[PDB]
Amino acid sequence: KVWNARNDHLTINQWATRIDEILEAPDGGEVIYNVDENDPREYDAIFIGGGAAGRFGSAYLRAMGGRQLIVDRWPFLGGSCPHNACVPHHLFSDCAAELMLARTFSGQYWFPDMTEKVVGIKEVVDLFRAGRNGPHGIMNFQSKEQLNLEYILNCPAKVIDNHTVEAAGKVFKAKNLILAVGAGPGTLDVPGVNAKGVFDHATLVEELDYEPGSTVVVVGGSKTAVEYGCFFNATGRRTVMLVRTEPLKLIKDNETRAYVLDRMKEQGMEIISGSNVTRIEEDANGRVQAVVAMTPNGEMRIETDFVFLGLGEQPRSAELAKILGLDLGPKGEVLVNEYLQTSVPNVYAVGDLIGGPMEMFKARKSGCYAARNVMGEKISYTPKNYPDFLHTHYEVSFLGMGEEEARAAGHEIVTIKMPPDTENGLNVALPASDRTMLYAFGKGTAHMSGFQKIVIDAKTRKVLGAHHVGYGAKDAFQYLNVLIKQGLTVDELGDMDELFLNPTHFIQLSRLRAGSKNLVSL
Amino acid sequence: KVWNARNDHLTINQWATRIDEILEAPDGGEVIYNVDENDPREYDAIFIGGGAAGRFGSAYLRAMGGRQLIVDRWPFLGGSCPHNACVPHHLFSDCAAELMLARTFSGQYWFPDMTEKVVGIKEVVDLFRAGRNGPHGIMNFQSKEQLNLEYILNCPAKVIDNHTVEAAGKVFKAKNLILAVGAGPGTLDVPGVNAKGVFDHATLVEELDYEPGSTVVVVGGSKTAVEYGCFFNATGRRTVMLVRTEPLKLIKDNETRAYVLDRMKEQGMEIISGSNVTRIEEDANGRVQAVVAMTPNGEMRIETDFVFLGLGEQPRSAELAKILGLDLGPKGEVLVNEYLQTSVPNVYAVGDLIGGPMEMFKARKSGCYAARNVMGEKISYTPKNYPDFLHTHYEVSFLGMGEEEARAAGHEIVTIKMPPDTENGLNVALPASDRTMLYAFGKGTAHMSGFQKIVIDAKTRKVLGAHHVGYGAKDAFQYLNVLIKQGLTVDELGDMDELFLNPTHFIQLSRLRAGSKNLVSL
Ligand SMILES: Cc1cc2nc3c(=O)[nH]c(=O)nc-3n(C[C@H](O)[C@H](O)[C@H](O)COP(=O)(O)OP(=O)(O)OC[C@H]3O[C@@H](n4cnc5c(N)ncnc54)[C@H](O)[C@@H]3O)c2cc1C
Ligand SMILES: Cc1cc2nc3c(=O)[nH]c(=O)nc-3n(C[C@H](O)[C@H](O)[C@H](O)COP(=O)(O)OP(=O)(O)OC[C@H]3O[C@@H](n4cnc5c(N)ncnc54)[C@H](O)[C@@H]3O)c2cc1C
Ligand SMILES: NC(=O)c1ccc[n+]([C@@H]2O[C@H](COP(=O)([O-])OP(=O)(O)OC[C@H]3O[C@@H](n4cnc5c(N)ncnc54)[C@H](OP(=O)(O)O)[C@@H]3O)[C@@H](O)[C@H]2O)c1
Ligand SMILES: NC(=O)c1ccc[n+]([C@@H]2O[C@H](COP(=O)([O-])OP(=O)(O)OC[C@H]3O[C@@H](n4cnc5c(N)ncnc54)[C@H](OP(=O)(O)O)[C@@H]3O)[C@@H](O)[C@H]2O)c1
Ligand SMILES: O=S(=O)(O)CCS
Ligand SMILES: O=S(=O)(O)CCS
Repeated sequence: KVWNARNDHLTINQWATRIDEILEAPDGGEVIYNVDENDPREYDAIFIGGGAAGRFGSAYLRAMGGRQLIVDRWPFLGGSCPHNACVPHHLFSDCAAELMLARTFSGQYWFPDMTEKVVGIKEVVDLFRAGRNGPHGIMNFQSKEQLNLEYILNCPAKVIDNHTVEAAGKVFKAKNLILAVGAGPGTLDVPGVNAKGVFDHATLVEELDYEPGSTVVVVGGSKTAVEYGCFFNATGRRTVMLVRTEPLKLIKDNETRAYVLDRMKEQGMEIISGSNVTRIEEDANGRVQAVVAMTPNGEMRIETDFVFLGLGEQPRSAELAKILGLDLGPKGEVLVNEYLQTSVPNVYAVGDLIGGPMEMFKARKSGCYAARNVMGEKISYTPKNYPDFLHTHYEVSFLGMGEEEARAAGHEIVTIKMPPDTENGLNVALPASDRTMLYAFGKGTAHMSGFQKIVIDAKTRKVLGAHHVGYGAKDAFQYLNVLIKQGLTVDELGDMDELFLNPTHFIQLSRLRAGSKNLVSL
Repeated sequence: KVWNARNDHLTINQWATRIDEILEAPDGGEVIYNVDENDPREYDAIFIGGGAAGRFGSAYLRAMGGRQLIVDRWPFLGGSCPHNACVPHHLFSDCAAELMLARTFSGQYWFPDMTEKVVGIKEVVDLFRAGRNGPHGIMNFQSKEQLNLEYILNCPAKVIDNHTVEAAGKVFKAKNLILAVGAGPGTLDVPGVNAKGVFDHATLVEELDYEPGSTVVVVGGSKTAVEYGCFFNATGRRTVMLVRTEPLKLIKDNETRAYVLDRMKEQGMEIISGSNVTRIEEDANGRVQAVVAMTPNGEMRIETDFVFLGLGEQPRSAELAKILGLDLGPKGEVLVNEYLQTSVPNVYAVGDLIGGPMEMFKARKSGCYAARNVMGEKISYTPKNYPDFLHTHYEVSFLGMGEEEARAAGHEIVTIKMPPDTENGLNVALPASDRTMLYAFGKGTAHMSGFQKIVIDAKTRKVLGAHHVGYGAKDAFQYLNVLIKQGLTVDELGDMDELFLNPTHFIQLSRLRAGSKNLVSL
């Protein structure tokens, strides 16, 4: 029933095995009790949820010298990230990128013939299921042994009041509560949505007991929809995306968005805009057999036995909002001020629970800032001007303004991009670097080597936006964004030391134009 | 003989084709003459060589409003980079990484059975030869049409004196000369070094007319040797590296270097330290049949019909020094002051010609600084504290101080790395991100997911060094290094916005420890 793990010190691999056993427990498994029974201090904060926001907030609070407690219904820390969100998404995207390369060079060099080859979606999901306890293990281990945190896992938390939480049969008090229970997968209110064969990111890694047929229907047009859709397409299946409005509106630069969309279509993906599913058809056995949708051109029917819903995420605020009387936003997000404080005294909310942006940097930092405030360090947090990214069969990175956006916003600008604007268009051997060299050199594949661009204010000479499609630039955007927030100019970018051949050619391309007082686009 | 191209406007692809024809022409091909015969201004500088240093120096000088002329014996601009250096090297490294991936997951999912599979080296070299004109075409096009450069290609320059140069049968005067002829491949002074089957980066892409046997011997232990050696090994050939002293001394962090070397040996590479080739054995046909070398454990003979020399490059200074009277350094490098000025009046030297470090940033920047000085802007260039990288089957990036180096420097330090130092060792699902997810999740492949670390001063809290083995961090090191030179602390690093899952986990890991006054390693 209840396991006092406090004085047990499992290694990373032992935790992995223990977590698996607890997950495959018919009765649900024993509660993991990791509380220090010597500490006389009252918890400065109890975190409802031990995902990215809860675990990081706890790590920072503890590091500051305060006391904290995490209560999570899962037998592992880390939350959705390692179980059904970021981690599997990246494994699937890695597969999508490698498969695109394999299909492109099928039967050439060492690449086998991919012609009639269909990779199994379940096959790959099963790979993730078989190894996700690795990350689970690291989380419990690092949190307990390295970050000195206290926690109770595999036990839903019962919030009594703004200072009281019930867990593992016990009752705990705390000066503050930090709500970090995240969000749940959006869905549709159409007939058949509950049919077997309908999945979302969460159920996909829990209930896929068959290998999908040749046609897959994805509903949605943003990150999740595109990331998973490209993976499904990559396995060799006809992938049809049903987008309510238009896809990838997140990509503000028009040329960048068009490149990403064109490359998706070139891989065989079908994207139908202005479409709404009206019915998911069931066969005699209650399994999906087709999807019916209304489009600008009328109703359409797509035969499929596998539907993936990539809609938004809805903050799990209902219960907590009822018990505490928290003020909520129009999408159900818990409202909070710049210090992450809710409408209820001593109650904070962080991560996905407070709405967009739903990213790991937001979850972790909000968690930490809430902790710092709980510890007396009054610090505000209002996420703005952050870099962003998503996967198709490529890595797509972006920060700041798109080109048209900047011109419309009154900025006189010049752009520096690759490939250049010429009659040969994308059919040239640049941009190019790690993981795009085969495309750059292959027969008829040069247009696949990538696309990138920086938008610059002609007068201040400052970089207003950066955009990249290819591989190996995502990490750089984290640091480039800080430099840009500090006031980076084309001259300063040009005076840096590049590491050729570089995923982003921004440094040397800037240098080619920085010598003039009057900037010219490249 | 001389094609006046000034008023012709070939596209990138037409340039690619034209250059191909000139390179294959039995008579040597026409001279490409792109000079503005109506511009009466004197040349501020004539660049001898139009590779990285000469082309960027020219672009910057023209951008500043000056007049320049490039003379290059190759029919294209860009120099060794696109023809036989950086570019092919990256195509080979891309293959090496994909091949290690395919061999690791041999016969799994979409991966073909690699067991008895030997990839053709000539096949890949041939792929490079067939597509290198793409990059050549862009160089000629961009230079002429976007950068407004004047140039004469496919013509060796004949320097008359410090103000006079003959090209295309014409004599040109200039206020200055900027020498940018680069360096030639290093060789060994041993018997048989001229036997067929012995190559260096340059001859490999011009003279490989056979497919190498099952064993390859590489001589050298730094960047070139290791990059090409891993590629050869990845094709499925037994690869022995003969290192005069120690391999990869450039990787100062012992722990980082060890991981890299261990992964190489795991791939089957044999790295022999303190070894010197004494003789290269030829068979009766004049082809290498074996290599004999002295080692710490005596003499050894390796049978092979393919030897690759990855020694250093040797500045092409002889002729120019005899004509102009240039002071040379011990390795034949042209000596220059911090303004890139040689001992000769109005003569500058840049790029590989002035010695190490021989990198593209150094070549391009020295060319631009020399150009600025020629234009009246007194500015010094002294390369120091720059990021660096190299390829094995992984991308290896480093900057600043290694852990041991920081301590010997008198710094009290802590480090944050992945994976953590536990008894499970590297056999854990971290670090992980794009292109390392399969290793992170594969059966028994977790130790291959990478290694990374930042070195921090325990008192000042400043990051003194960063090291990474995996994929996708190289571009990031370009920007991160700038931040580090600015005085980056673990607190500032921790307050950035990460894009999870990130090649470098530095941001969030720093955040996990930044909450404490007294830092503790992770
Ligand atoms: C498919 C997908 C892919 C994504 N990929 C990325 C990506 O690549 N990069 C990125 O930056 N972001 C990505 N995100 C977004 C990111 O996953 C989230 O923003 C982040 O996980 C939110 O963390 P959190 O701590 O707020 O919530 P969560 O991780 O959702 O965790 C909430 C935690 O609280 C627990 N909990 C809930 N209710 C209770 C209760 N009553 N009692 C006890 N415990 C409870 C849960 O079990 C869970 O552990 C992705 C999201 C999805 C859906
Ligand atoms: C195998 C290899 C891999 C490398 N990989 C990288 C890498 O990944 N990243 C990096 O940053 N650096 C890399 N480098 C180093 C980089 O290639 C060089 O530092 C850089 O190319 C030097 O540029 P440069 O302009 O000084 O010389 P070069 O590029 O060598 O060009 C000199 C030019 O002068 C011309 N020339 C010579 N003699 C005459 C003459 N008499 N008349 C007219 N023209 C003449 C040549 O034809 C040529 O175009 C690599 C080097 C090698 C050998
Ligand atoms: N960094 C990453 O890699 C990553 C990956 C996945 C998710 N995330 C984050 O996780 C959150 C949720 O992901 P998300 O992809 O769903 O993003 P989102 O930006 O919330 O987009 C929701 C998508 O679902 C569609 N949608 C919502 N309700 C619908 C309905 N009733 N019918 C039809 N379509 C509907 C929307 O279409 P319209 O816009 O056309 O209405 C839109 O394409 C986001 O904040 C996101 O940024 C990040
Ligand atoms: N960024 C990149 O990817 C990249 C790739 C290739 C080259 N480069 C640059 O190009 C330049 C030359 O490349 P490099 O790889 O040769 O680097 P380098 O650092 O100059 O190393 C020279 C290597 O050649 C060996 N060597 C030299 N003379 C030798 C001799 N007589 N006998 C046996 N071994 C001998 C050295 O051995 P010992 O040191 O053990 O004596 C050493 O391993 C460098 O400045 C380099 O950084 C950069
Ligand atoms: O952000 S956390 O480290 O808690 C989970 C990463 S998978
Ligand atoms: O540095 S140059 O742009 O001249 C050649 C790059 S391959």
